Amino acid sequence: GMTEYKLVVVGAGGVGKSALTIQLIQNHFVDEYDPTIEDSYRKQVVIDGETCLLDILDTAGQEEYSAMRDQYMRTGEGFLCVFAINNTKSFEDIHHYREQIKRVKDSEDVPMVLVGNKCDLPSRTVDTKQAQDLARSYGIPFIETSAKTRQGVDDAFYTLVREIRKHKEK
Ligand SMILES: Nc1nc2c(ncn2[C@@H]2O[C@H](COP(=O)(O)OP(=O)(O)O)[C@@H](O)[C@H]2O)c(=O)[nH]1
Ligand SMILES: [Mg+2]
Repeated sequence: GMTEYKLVVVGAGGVGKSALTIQLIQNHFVDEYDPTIEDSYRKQVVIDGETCLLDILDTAGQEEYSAMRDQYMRTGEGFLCVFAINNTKSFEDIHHYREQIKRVKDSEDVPMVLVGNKCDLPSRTVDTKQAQDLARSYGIPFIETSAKTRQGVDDAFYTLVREIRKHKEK
């Protein structure tokens, strides 16, 4: 039968992890969602003719115990690494997320997609070239998104599934 995949959405507080996840799951933009809530959601989709069940963890940062962070990174099969295009610190944080996930999984080959969110807002500080160069250095896709307009949202999640499939079918 069909397969379930564990996706994990990571990134600095305020980049739009919850807004992106809720758009995919519930098809609306949520303006105020408590930044300290971490929850998971299921969604069945068909990608490349094959039916999937996505189990998506919307992370929120520090855990009661760091061992719990390590556990969700170990069971996670692919990671949406989200920054906001108007927040340079959130982009620099991607370096740390890439390192930490590889470190916890003790692996050099971890499915990931780099997501630059909030493209509909003014005063961008992270240029597309910067992000394209970084994703290229990791060997992963880069997608620009807006949780408000839905630009790129489905693309980002479905591309991550394709990356998971490529890793498993190696
Ligand atoms: N304009 C705009 N605002 C966004 C976008 N994504 C998130 N936000 C806003 O950014 C703030 C933080 O988003 P949230 O989903 O809570 O970020 P999280 O802490 O990563 O889960 C909220 O006020 C959201 O409405 C976007 O693509 N465009
Ligand atoms: Mg959140």
